[PDB]
Amino acid sequence: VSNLTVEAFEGIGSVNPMLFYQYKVTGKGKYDNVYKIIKSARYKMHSKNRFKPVFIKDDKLYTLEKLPDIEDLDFANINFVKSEVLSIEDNMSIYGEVVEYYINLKLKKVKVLGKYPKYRINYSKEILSNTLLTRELKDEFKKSNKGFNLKRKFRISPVVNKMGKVILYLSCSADFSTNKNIYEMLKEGLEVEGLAVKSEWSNISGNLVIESVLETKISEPTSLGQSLIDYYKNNNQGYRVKDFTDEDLNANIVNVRGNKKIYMYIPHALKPIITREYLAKNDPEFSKEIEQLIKMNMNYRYETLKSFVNDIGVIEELNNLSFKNKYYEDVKLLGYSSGKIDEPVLMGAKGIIKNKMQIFSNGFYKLPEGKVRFGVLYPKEFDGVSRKAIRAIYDFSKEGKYHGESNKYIAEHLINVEFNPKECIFEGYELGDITEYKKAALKLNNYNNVDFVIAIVPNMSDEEIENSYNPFKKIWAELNLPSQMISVKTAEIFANSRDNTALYYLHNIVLGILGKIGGIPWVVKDMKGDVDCFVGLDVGTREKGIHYPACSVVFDKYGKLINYYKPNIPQNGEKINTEILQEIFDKVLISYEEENGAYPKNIVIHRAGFSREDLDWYENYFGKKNIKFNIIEVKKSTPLKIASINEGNITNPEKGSYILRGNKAYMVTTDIKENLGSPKPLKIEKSYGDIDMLTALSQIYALTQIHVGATKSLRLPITTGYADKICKAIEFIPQGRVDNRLFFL
DNA sequence: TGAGGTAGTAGGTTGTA
DNA sequence: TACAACCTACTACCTCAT
Ligand SMILES: [Mn+2]
Repeated sequence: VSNLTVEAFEGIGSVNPMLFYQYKVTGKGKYDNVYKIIKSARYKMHSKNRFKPVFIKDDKLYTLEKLPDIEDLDFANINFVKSEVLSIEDNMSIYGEVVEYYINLKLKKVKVLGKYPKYRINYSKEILSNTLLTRELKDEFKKSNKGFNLKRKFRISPVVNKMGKVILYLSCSADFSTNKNIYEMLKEGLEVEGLAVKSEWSNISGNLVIESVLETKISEPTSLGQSLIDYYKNNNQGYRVKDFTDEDLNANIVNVRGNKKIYMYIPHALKPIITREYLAKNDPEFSKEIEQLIKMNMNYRYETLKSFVNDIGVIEELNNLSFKNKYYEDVKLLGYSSGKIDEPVLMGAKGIIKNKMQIFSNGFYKLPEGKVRFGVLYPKEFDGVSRKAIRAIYDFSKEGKYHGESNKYIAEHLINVEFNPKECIFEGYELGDITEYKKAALKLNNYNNVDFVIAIVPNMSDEEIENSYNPFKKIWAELNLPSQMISVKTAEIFANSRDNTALYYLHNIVLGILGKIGGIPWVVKDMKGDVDCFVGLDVGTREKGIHYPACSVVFDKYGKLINYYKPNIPQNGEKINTEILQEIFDKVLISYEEENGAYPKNIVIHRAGFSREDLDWYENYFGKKNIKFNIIEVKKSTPLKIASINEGNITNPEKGSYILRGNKAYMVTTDIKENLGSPKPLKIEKSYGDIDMLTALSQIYALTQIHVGATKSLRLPITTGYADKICKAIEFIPQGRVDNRLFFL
């Protein structure tokens, strides 16, 4: 079979315990403690003397070689204390920082094509290689004709163990930069407005974006208080203001919004964050070229890391520190335990389905009792194309026929819909202001003959006249009428095309079409392990000071959605209170008693982004009600990636394979073939439980495979994934009361 | 938004070592 | 205390075959 590994290179040799220098910082300046400026004074001292290292442990600063004791620094003066050999087995993070520093210092001295150093390094974990590595193993600069440049931000993070071995964890991440500035684009007259720009001089954190431009030169005193070049002289930045010439004295001021105030900077400073928005809108053939190189299978970034640690080579400063260029054989050598989870059995109306497409051909497992009466919004210029699209979706859902022709791959009466084209409601709406969208949605929903909305919206692209998607979704979720929507690209795909590449669109339309009205398309025949329900939670933190409240959901040992419940009382901060948990678990016991007449004997509580506190509430609250319970936290977005070795030639891993260490389980849930990227796996953590992670991850993978609004599987499990969707869609959900119909799908 | 995945890029907290 | 993981938002392609 195909085993799995992880982006790790074992350092050949051993890190020996070396002679360091204990430094202490004296509280000279206005700062009371030396803790909050130990990073600041750290990189100041590092900037002092030929870029020599300095490391941070809570009170003792370590340097490897004897720096001369300087006290000329204005806020802080430091003091040498003693010099001794520090033990590696007590100092893990310190010698890890030593190894990352020395591989930085060895990669600085490497040049490619003679003049050009390969890696621009600021002595951190981010090693930006100026020179790419391509598909055909050519380490070549790839620049655009328009000034764009791809680079690949290596992320080292080596850790050392108690014996002395250092393991270099890596992460390829192709980043985006340009040699141009916004002044150079002003020289060819490119429009600077609408540009997410990044100050490489001021390292403030904020979405800096261009405000405007008037005609004042930079050699004139402005609203900052003076001529800004004098403040560049004032900010200990003479080496960057000494350079620019008399034509650059004719630079025109371009101001920038750093999300709290205006900033008046020179345009020779500011460089645009050239996102894929920018690469597409300004040179799209460059984007079509580079998606072979930023969407990247395991073979390609393994080739890159092979080149990377081939370029590191060996370091004699750490006693023959060399790195292997091959991955591991298995993660058992690293500490985890691999394995593959078998696929879940899925059933529909007449029992088992072979694959996730057969449910249209045989029938759905859980239909809601009643009839689903459609109603369609569409653009007024796009009448007949929408007519053919709605005729296609209704013929598919009711009559089992596709563009009139009946076909054996689709069962009849798949959803009990009631849609008569001579009798039902069509409302053409013109693409205009958003209040026209509001009056169109209420002019549909005033008539109580509709149970489901199919709006035809414009595409997610197409900046001119914009989406009617989000105000429609807000109104149809607030009016308690679920809606599945169509971008008009898909409408002419239904009308004009004559092949199955509108039928696949139609498959995901029908799965969403039954998910929105509370039906469940398929379930498991059995969820592994003794279990009666699932509980998924999440909290959201989009910006600073914003804590989205909790959202709960319940499933069963079939995994059908019984209920998703929003708690009523608002929380306090990131970590939630106890009354929210009280009402959530009282209501989840009420809902499971409502749907099965008994209490749960097992409960697997899935969880997104909580800490291990509040667990005593779970302990006493389920000791009073004496159900054995399980709490498993699902970690959504990890920088950790996953590989798969086929006889030394390594590629993407198949879906359903996990790697596990105790309570730490990484698992890839999705299948991605090559030239499309590499699958970004999950991370699974158990805070309290009596179950092994085998049946836990089997539940995890089965609830990846029961996404109820698409033919292909979701990456997240649908407990924490659907709770995460509701925590995204916090204003779509009705507040405080129970519901079955999935709005977000 | 068909629909999910990848990827980027910006931006914040705070948990476990 | 730090700080590496964790979150979050938005686009761009790309393929879906029973
Ligand atoms: Mn949808």
